[PDB]
Amino acid sequence: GLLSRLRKREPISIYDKIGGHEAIEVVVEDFYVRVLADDQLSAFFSGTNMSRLKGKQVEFFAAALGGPEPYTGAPMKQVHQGRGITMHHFSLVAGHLADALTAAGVPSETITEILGVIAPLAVDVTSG
Ligand code: HEC
Ligand SMILES: [C-]#N
Ligand SMILES: [K+]
Ligand SMILES: [Xe]
Ligand SMILES: [Xe]
Ligand SMILES: [Xe]
Ligand SMILES: [Xe]
Repeated sequence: GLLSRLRKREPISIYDKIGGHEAIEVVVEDFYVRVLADDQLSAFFSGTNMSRLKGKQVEFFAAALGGPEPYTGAPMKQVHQGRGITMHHFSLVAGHLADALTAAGVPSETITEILGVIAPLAVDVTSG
């Protein structure tokens, strides 16, 4: 709880400052409308239950951004290993994320802050 967290004098999480759970659901719908609309990335999600993924991804980003909700998915290295995902691909994905965040009116300093929280994860997402 935001209020309870501030009662304990803990610093505001990225999760809170952008609107917690529901802000993230909304971004994630847009995000995937943008990823699935992109011809360089579409194919990747050909054999995928998107509803299941969106659910899993709301959990991951929420978790990653400071939320109290649990990730109930597979590890990042494993799911992405062998899918031929390159940095070129990682970055385009990181683009739609940002556009989606921007479109949700999230300030750019905070978008840039989320990107720098996700970026490291590339090591686990790409091949090289
Ligand atoms: C364009 C390729 C691509 C990029 C870039 C990528 N992923 Fe994914 N990822 C996939 C695909 C495809 C799946 C679904 C595979 C399946 O259907 O089982 C997936 C699955 C996932 C899942 C759910 C895993 C599960 O347990 O089902 C999460 C969470 C996730 N990715 C997060 C991320 C995060 C966080 C990043 C960036 C830091 C990222 N992905 C970058 C292609 C990508
Ligand atoms: C991203 N899945
Ligand atoms: K895999
Ligand atoms: Xe997000
Ligand atoms: Xe996302
Ligand atoms: Xe992402
Ligand atoms: Xe980044």
